[PDB]
Amino acid sequence: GSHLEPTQLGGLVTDQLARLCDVARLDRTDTETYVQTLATSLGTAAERSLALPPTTATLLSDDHTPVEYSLAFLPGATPALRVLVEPGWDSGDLAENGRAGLRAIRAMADRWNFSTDQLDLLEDLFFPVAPAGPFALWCALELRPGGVPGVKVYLNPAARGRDRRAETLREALDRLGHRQAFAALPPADDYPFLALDLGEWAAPRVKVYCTHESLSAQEAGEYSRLDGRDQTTDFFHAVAGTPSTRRALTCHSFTDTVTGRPSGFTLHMPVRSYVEHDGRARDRAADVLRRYGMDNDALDRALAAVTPRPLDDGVGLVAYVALVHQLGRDPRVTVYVSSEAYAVQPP
Repeated sequence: GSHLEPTQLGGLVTDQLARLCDVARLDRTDTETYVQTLATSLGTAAERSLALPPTTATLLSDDHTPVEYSLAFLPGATPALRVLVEPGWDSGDLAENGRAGLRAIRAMADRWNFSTDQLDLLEDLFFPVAPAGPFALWCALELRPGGVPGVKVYLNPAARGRDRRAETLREALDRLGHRQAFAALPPADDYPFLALDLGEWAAPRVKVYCTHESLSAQEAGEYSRLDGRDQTTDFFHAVAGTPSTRRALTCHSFTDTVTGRPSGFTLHMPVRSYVEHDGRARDRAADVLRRYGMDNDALDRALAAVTPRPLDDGVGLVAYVALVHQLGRDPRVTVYVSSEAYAVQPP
């Protein structure tokens, strides 16, 4: 429950999260619970001096901060806050990184009374004796009102070597009962992440991410079919600033094991790689939030909550902008915000 100095990594990210919780309009009790949860999940990384180099050159963020924030915008509602964390970041190698990440997940499982049996079922696939990169375990915490967060664990299909990416992904989906989910995935250049929901479900819910090195708006609309192809194509042109093709990720969520069809689609566009500085990245994110009837004012307050620097002084604060489509749900736009605990990428 102790605060940390702003010269320490834990002190910087807990200050950012506490201010982001006010933008999300969480009360003081939930804010206090979640800032301590993020500090605890970092382990010894919380006390590390920011003058030192980052312990792990993690791909979680460009400056290798083991924390990334995101805000999900529903029309007419204040955004929902989430935080992505790498619990094993302050470790020597990937094997130690993975063990520490699994320990933090089990602490969350014991605290909020949910099972890790589905995670234990995939342990040989994603945590071998000598794992390959680029990561071992990330945890996404959905900071819901009430103090009980939604937990997602991110796993690396390349953990047993890049040649076994599809083999590992196909085997994990088979063990989780999603024997036909892989057939619904679009053509991809990589399977970078497998997200697994932890909590209160009698059946496993999974999200499969696909990397597209040269994705077009035409292909993005084609992959979006679950209903709104035009919204996906317009979102592509607005965020990409259209070069014809852009690097982007698609996410495919499966919540049942019956049909083999996905229930969710997400177009995940790295706007930071397209614009010159964060002034333009924020502008494109603001135009999307505004035209979709969302709370673009909260975006600016969230950006100021993370850092006081001028947006034109760098690029990468607005890391990603995502369009989330879910059956029986209104569309949602998610803006991913970098911590920039170590560096601001130059324009």
